[PDB]
Amino acid sequence: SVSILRSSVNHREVDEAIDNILRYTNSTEQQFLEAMESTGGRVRIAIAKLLSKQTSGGSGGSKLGGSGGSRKDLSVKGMLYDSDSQQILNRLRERVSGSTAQSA
Repeated sequence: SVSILRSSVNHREVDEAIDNILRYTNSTEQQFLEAMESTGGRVRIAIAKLLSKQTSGGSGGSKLGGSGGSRKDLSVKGMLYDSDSQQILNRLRERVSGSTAQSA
């Protein structure tokens, strides 16, 4: 005997994560698609710009500083993995452009 076939559903989990980004940023998927298009598909920069689109303002920036040290850059060796930004952008653009429908 052998195991049965089992297809994945991870585009719904990415769609749920997109929906939770709309909920977190108090926005629409159209506004999040426009924020992603404006920021080059970086979800962190897109949600940052989509939050900070209107603010209280001020007279200038705050004071910053710290002690000297090394580069803290760590070892060069490692392994590659997917960035997820492109998967979120694909599911967001299909949800906005064509409702994630089977034909358009």
